[PDB]
Amino acid sequence: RLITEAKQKNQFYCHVNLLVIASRKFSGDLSDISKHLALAITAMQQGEGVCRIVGVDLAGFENKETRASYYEHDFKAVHRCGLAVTAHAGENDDPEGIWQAVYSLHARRLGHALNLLEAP
Amino acid sequence: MSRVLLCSAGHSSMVVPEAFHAVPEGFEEVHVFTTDSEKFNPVVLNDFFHSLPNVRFSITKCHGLADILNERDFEFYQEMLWQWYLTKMPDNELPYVCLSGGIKSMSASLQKAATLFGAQSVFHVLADNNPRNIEEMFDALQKGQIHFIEMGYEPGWAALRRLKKILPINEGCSRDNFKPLISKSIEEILSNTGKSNQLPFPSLAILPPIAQQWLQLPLSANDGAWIQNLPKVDLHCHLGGFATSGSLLDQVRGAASEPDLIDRTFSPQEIAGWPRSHKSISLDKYMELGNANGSKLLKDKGCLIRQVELLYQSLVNDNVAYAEIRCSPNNYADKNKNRSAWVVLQDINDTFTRLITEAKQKNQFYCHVNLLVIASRKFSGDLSDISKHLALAITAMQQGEGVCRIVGVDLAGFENKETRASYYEHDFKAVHRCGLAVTAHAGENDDPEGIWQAVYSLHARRLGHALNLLEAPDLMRTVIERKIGVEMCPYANYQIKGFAPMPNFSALYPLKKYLEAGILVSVNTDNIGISGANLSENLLILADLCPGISRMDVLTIIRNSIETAFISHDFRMELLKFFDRKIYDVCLISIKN
Amino acid sequence: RLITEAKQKNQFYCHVNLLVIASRKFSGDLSDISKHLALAITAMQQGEGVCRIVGVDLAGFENKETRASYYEHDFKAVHRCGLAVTAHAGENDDPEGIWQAVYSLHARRLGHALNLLEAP
Ligand SMILES: [Mg+2]
Repeated sequence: RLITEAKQKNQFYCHVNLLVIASRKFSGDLSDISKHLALAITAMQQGEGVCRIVGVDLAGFENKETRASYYEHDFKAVHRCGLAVTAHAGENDDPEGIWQAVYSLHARRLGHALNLLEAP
Repeated sequence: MSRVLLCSAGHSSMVVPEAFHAVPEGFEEVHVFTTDSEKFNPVVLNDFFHSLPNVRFSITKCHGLADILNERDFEFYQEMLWQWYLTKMPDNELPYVCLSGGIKSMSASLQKAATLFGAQSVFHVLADNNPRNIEEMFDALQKGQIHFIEMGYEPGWAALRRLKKILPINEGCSRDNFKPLISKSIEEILSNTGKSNQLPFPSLAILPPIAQQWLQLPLSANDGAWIQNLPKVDLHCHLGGFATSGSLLDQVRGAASEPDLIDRTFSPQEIAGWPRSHKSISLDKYMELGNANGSKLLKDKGCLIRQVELLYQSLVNDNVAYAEIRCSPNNYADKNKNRSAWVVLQDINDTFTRLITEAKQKNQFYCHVNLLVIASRKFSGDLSDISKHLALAITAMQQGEGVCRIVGVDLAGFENKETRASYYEHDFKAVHRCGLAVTAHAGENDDPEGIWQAVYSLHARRLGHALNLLEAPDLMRTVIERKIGVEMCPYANYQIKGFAPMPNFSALYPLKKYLEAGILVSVNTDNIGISGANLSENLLILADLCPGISRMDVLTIIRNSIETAFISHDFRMELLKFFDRKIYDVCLISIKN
Repeated sequence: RLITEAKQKNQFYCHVNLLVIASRKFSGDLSDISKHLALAITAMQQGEGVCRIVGVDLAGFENKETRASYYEHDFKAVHRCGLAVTAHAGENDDPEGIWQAVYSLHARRLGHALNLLEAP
């Protein structure tokens, strides 16, 4: 509604898309990730409307043994259905974690990762 | 260094002597165009210029016309004036041209001609008293009454000059036979963000707007010269198919170390109309046509070196600035002469390195070449050869130092579903971890699922052929968003599958769709010798395979080819810089023809 | 060259073959193991020469951090080309480590393992 109203005034507007973030909860119930992702695959199917869902965020791992390949069983779906993912392998993670994230999650983008220099 | 003065007049015949003194440095050549108006007296200008024999004066009269009255008179005058401007043009330097004489029509036409074909300094003569007697302009010059005004330098277009040879210099003619190529231009200038901001090579924004729209024109068969002069990139080329018949085959055979070990009795069977086949052919005969070469003849080391040198020379001849070659080191190895696959690859690497170094040392045009270790399927074929090839590629990359380098691996051969890419997904872990690149050829006749495994299990950055992608919309979506290049050979697929205008065919080339969708398509040659067509011919044939394609989609294709090559970043910047400068010069000089 | 010189004079000579040791790092540039394996395969592919490459060594810190349950899928490659593999699980190791070094790495030869008495 906001985008349509701004465009009707023919002034300068800002296109905006949402990315549903996976839960940052390793503890508690683990079905939260599944319901979040299944919500995403449904949300992308609205179709109409200037605004859209176009990807998910994979933040939620605490840089511990979780890494990013633990949740890998659940991500064969979003790529098959045409969505996108976004890792957040920043904080304090070794190069191996970013490597396995980018080569199993196949993240089109990547969050932070400031210490990438030490891994040519 | 002589300037040519061009002028025209309808009632003021005396502007030329005034314009003669525009610059105190002295003017050399003056030429005037005028209709058949009986009012004009050339005698006054003749006696004025007889005072300076060093200046050569030409009087050109528009035969059959005295004044513009209607459409036909205007177009006739315009054609003859353009022909005269083309004829009197100095072949090196832009001229000095004035347009004070003549009514608005001739002045505007001369101004448009100058803006098209260029002029060193176009200007206007400002006469306050409009002198009629000979002495008066000299008096004004002494006083300073006569004023000269110019709007600035006007380069015009760089290379449209060989039209004076395209149209022979002929003075005896009429308006019945004129050339509507300038009106064809006029129509093309603004006839048609499909092509506005799709401009690659940001230096492409410097050419005059006539060029900036000329590139948008549909491609034609007569574009061979520009395509040949255009630097190109080939990313899917099989070395085992460069020399297949004729002079190349004779040369490679004669350079063999052991002539007795080769046979000169078998030749591939000719196909009527080859390369433009009238009937689609199966794959088996396509590989059979290359039976004269391959492994039965390339085992010899001298044959290897001769073939590599000949291929490099042909690539340089085709103005190719960068290419990646596909070679099977194991297919040419021979343990009897201690010719291992590694030895073959090392020989090919040193040969290419020496060739490119020699070419660069003389500061000539050199085609940078990188290798591709094809992991031949070998359906059963002692399947450990796959791991052998992977290890060989890994260690070849690990060799490291050098200018010519192995950059990736390719898997192909026996494309049928029995040898799909859903088998060796577990072996490719090491080759991907060490740092190599992956290419997977699949999709000519395979299911729409094998591509998904290839892109998402092997993480292949390039897809061979995949001609049937148009029937899998989700595959289009994922390929487009993941920025996965598609290398695809026009003429080879035309000969194998068949597309319009193939007789008794309805299937159309999915190229144009692949471009407008946004797939990073890169045109390649596959097997030069078997197909009998280089990169230039492959680009040229697109006008028949994909009608309505423009001359700028090929530039976008080449940009995609640069983007999808498994190369380092800094080398990419250097390649883009050199390539865009070269393209700019090529399009500045091209349409001359 | 040395063995050929020794044999040409008809004197006692010592035939020797080389083993490529896959040095254990487990800290950085983990692709070094794959590089070593590829180098060993290409080295044995030389074929000619009385002195050649016959096997690889899985030496290094034989602790639990680098047991045999890590790279067996990559060792499928070296085993495909008919190359012998020598393991080393003899210092500060438990019986199950020796066990799946034998049965997953399929080490045709085993190193050390002094405490094999306690595992009948
Ligand atoms: Mg091919």
